[PDB]
Amino acid sequence: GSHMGLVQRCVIIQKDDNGFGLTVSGDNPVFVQSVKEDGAAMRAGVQTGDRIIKVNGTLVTHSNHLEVVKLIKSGSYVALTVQGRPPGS
Repeated sequence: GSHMGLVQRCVIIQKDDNGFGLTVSGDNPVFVQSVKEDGAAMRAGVQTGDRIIKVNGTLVTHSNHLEVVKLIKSGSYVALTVQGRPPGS
């Protein structure tokens, strides 16, 4: 098939008075570069440099960070299906 681990973990992010702390960057694809340490991101179970599969059951196409940001900000609570395999000792 595709990918190696092929493992995905569901992590719903909750918007606060300040907003989503974690930040993502990627033209075509979508991966989280920074995460809110000890914040909404840390509580949601987000990892730095994680791959984004879909947002709220909606695939992300086209190259436009604004669209992703708008899509994520579209609502306070938005699901973010990411992909990543923890260390291996």
